[PDB]
Amino acid sequence: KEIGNGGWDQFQFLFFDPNGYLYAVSNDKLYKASPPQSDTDNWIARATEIGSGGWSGFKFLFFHPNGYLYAVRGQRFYKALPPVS
Amino acid sequence: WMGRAKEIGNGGWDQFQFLFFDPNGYLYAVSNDKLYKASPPQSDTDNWIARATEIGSGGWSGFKFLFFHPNGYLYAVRGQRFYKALPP
Amino acid sequence: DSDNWMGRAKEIGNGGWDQFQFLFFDPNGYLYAVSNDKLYKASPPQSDTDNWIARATEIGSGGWSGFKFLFFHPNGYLYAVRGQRFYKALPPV
Amino acid sequence: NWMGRAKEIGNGGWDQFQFLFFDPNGYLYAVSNDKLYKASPPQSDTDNWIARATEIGSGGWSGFKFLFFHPNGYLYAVRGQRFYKALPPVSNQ
Amino acid sequence: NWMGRAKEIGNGGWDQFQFLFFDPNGYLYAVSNDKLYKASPPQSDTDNWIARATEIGSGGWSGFKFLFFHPNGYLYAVRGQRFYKALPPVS
Amino acid sequence: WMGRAKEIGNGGWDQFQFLFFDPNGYLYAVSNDKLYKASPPQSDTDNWIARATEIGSGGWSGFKFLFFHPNGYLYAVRGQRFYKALPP
Amino acid sequence: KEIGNGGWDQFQFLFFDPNGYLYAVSNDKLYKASPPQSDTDNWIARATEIGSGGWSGFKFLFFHPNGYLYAVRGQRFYKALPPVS
Amino acid sequence: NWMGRAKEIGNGGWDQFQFLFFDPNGYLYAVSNDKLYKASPPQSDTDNWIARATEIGSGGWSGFKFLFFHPNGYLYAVRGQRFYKALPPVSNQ
Amino acid sequence: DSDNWMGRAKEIGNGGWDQFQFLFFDPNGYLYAVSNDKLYKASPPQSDTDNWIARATEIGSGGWSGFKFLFFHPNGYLYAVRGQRFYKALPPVS
Amino acid sequence: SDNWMGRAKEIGNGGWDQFQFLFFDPNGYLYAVSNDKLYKASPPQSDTDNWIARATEIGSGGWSGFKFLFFHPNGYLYAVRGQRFYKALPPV
Ligand SMILES: CC(=O)N[C@H]1C(=O)O[C@H](CO)[C@@H](O)[C@@H]1O
Ligand SMILES: CC(=O)N[C@H]1C(=O)O[C@H](CO)[C@@H](O)[C@@H]1O
Ligand SMILES: CC(=O)N[C@H]1C(=O)O[C@H](CO)[C@@H](O)[C@@H]1O
Ligand SMILES: CC(=O)N[C@H]1C(=O)O[C@H](CO)[C@@H](O)[C@@H]1O
Ligand SMILES: CC(=O)N[C@H]1C(=O)O[C@H](CO)[C@@H](O)[C@@H]1O
Ligand SMILES: CC(=O)N[C@H]1C(=O)O[C@H](CO)[C@@H](O)[C@@H]1O
Ligand SMILES: CC(=O)N[C@H]1C(=O)O[C@H](CO)[C@@H](O)[C@@H]1O
Ligand SMILES: CC(=O)N[C@H]1C(=O)O[C@H](CO)[C@@H](O)[C@@H]1O
Ligand SMILES: CC(=O)N[C@H]1C(=O)O[C@H](CO)[C@@H](O)[C@@H]1O
Repeated sequence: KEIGNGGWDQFQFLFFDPNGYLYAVSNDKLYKASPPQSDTDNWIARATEIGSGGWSGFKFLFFHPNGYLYAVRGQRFYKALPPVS
Repeated sequence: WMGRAKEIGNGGWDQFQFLFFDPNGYLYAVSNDKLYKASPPQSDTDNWIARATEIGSGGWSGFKFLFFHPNGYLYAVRGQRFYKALPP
Repeated sequence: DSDNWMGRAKEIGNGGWDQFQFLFFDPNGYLYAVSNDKLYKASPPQSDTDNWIARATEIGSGGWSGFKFLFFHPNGYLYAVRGQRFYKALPPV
Repeated sequence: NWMGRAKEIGNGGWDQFQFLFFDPNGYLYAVSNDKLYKASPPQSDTDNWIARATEIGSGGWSGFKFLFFHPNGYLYAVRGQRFYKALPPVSNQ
Repeated sequence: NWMGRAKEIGNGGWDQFQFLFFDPNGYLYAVSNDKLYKASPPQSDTDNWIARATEIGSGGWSGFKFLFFHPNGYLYAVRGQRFYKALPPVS
Repeated sequence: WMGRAKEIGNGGWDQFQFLFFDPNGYLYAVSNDKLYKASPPQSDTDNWIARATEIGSGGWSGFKFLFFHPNGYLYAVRGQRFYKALPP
Repeated sequence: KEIGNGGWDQFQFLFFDPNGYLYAVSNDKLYKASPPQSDTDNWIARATEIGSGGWSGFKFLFFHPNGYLYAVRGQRFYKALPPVS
Repeated sequence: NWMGRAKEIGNGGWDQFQFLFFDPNGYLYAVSNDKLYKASPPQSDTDNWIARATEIGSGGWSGFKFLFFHPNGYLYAVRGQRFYKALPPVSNQ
Repeated sequence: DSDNWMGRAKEIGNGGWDQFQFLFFDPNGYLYAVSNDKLYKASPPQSDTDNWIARATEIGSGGWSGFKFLFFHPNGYLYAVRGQRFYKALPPVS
Repeated sequence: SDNWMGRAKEIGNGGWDQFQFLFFDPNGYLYAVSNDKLYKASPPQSDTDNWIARATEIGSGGWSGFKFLFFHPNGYLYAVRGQRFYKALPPV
């Protein structure tokens, strides 16, 4: 989470930036601030894991602009589509 | 403008209470007290609503605003309180 | 509480913001507004004295009040609902 | 010779980063002291880059072995045994 | 497993590289014993990449901490504490 | 060189996004999404920005280049596009 | 305003001559040409008007290296600072 | 004395001009057929001045009654009832 | 406001001033003038009691009103168009 | 834009990316800042003019250090260092 308690239903619009700034129209005026009572984000906890086991053993791992995933392990060199899930 | 635009559904689109995107481009819709999620339709033969996945089974009609923070967190105004969490 | 949030926020606009049919962002941070059946685009105001509505370009000619939903996909596509019809394209220009 | 004809775009501190790479739009991304930073590349030695970067990650960014962009704008990351992907974050909140 | 179900495109020498990366058009760039090579990526183990690569960089290549392409084709680099950009070299 | 030089301001001067002259010698400055205009300052006691005239009110911080043609027109590059007009 | 469409931000430098030629650095090369989509200049439309009646009535009107404005109007001779606005 | 000891710095076409005067730097200014021309004075009969002059003004220069320089390098002009000043133009643009 | 400007200027001359075919300064501020076929030079006047034409040296005897243009370069050289021809030289001197 | 360049005159052909500043004084002299040095010389008129070779070094060190460096129409050089603003005739 409860992040505010009074008047929240009173805005005419209430919506975010692409950078997460909260915007609000109230009483014909317009406001910008970060939302009330935010938490630290932690991206990894919300990300899709797509592989599990040995991923840090690659000496390089990087994409071609065509979207294939290139990789070096030991002496060898691999391309496939990225893994998915 | 509607001239050059793909039509991507026909019935029902006006009976949604909210209708909007998460940062990933999945589509969200509230109807009949429920919250639905599926990727947007690309044309009229996609019974979007028939495939959507009911991520919220009741309670979703009370909302004054229902929308996404760009980090993926879902925000909600009910009555006069303001709420946030990851989507269910 | 909303009033003290509003207390510590920045007042970046001061009149004429109630009257828009729609007010939302594309993914590149431009602000769109529908008013008097028209569509408008421009940088958000950074302060009280920015006459945002004078400043803004009319990308959209008429009809715009007639959309039930009008909102942006993250890939920059404009999605709109009219009557019971769902549509999609790049934004007007 | 490349170095002699190169434009110098920053005069100190570049050594501190553990990753430094572009997304497909050419925003420059950086990990420093376990934090994640984003902004348009700098352009002269007086472009203080770190002081105008957005700190979009507050902690844990130094545990990754790889951190890099798919052309589709998704960020991929390897931590320990695991491989992950997600849109990059936009705020540390 | 991913490795299993993937194409092998190279078979030896691949860790001799200090840098190994793409430009926006898909040429493979590589640093190795202080030099910079460039050629279109390999396709199978039968392909001898370093034998068909152009040396485009003569010396000093391994002094960089970072070395990577901007989508617009400008090549960026950190050496020591300083930062640089410019069109890649070309032979 | 800063040996022989006149110091004509002491704060905020870095922090302008652009900083330049028209052909007549007025100084122009972009900061906080605004365009300011006033004759240059001749000393520290001159609060340039407090006197500058805000000849543009919002929209100014988008620009990759902002500069005068020597006949008095103001050229500007926003994103991909290139512009000119007499100054506001 | 519009005078240019794709690419205008590619350049490293983009600035004028004293004579109005536009210079440009792109991809490590320097170009000079007239800017695109120029208009005829018309100086009188942009000049500062400093006076408003009977100015053409003078037989002579000309400056001393002083900056004093000298003027003859039928048989009499005058000097003063030029007018201002 | 004067005509006999004078240097001849040009030999036809001088009659066409409606104004002809110096700016404080000593560049030569001329109006002819409603156009404004500017270049360093010529120096001999073979110095074809008008073929190397920049056409800095391309119309309405004939409607002026006076056109002259302040020592500070501003161009003053009288046209009809009105009086004006500005830096001289530098191109017909 | 041509009258407005005049009203507020020093009146520095009273009559005769309209007989001048040319009337201009050199780089140092000497005033030159042509009437009849003659060139006069002196320091400019500063009130109507100053009889300028009476203190000016005649520095040019005849031919002065044959010019279309007669004017000083900043470096002190004197330029003239006569007919279709153009000339420069140090001004004459008496 | 690509075709603006196509009809422009190419008057320089390598090494122009590296400057920190590249601007004109009111008399038409070109100034460039490179490797912490200020250079001055009339602009090339063609590809084969090795501009950086002929240019006179007129400022010996410090030149990369200004955030702005630019000319007033009356010929004065204005510069910004850190939080501070300056002006003087250019060096020589
Ligand atoms: C809201 C919704 O899901 N609408 C779709 C639906 O019901 O099936 C139709 C075809 O059967 C589509 O054209 C509709 O747009
Ligand atoms: C709707 C809109 O753009 N409103 C702006 C406006 O009209 O000018 C006021 C002062 O200029 C600003 O405070 C307003 O926010
Ligand atoms: C790491 C980073 O952003 N460094 C910039 C910085 O600290 O300011 C300096 C000058 O002010 C720049 O030259 C540095 O490159
Ligand atoms: C380093 C390596 O090849 N790891 C494989 C593995 O065994 O675990 C995952 C199963 O989800 C796969 O995605 C990986 O390819
Ligand atoms: C680094 C490099 O160029 N490696 C290739 C090479 O030496 O030729 C072999 C085929 O003979 C391949 O196994 C290698 O991938
Ligand atoms: C950018 C600007 O206008 N700066 C001036 C300012 O804020 O007032 C000071 C005196 O109080 C001056 O010395 C500053 O240079
Ligand atoms: C060859 C030559 O002298 N031509 C005449 C001419 O062409 O006009 C120039 C400018 O009017 C003058 O200097 C010359 O008088
Ligand atoms: C051309 C000339 O010299 N005019 C003066 C003159 O003739 O004597 C008058 C009485 O002294 C003056 O007032 C005149 O300005
Ligand atoms: C900065 C500079 O002067 N570059 C010039 C240079 O180095 O010589 C080349 C041929 O000599 C020219 O094409 C370049 O423009």
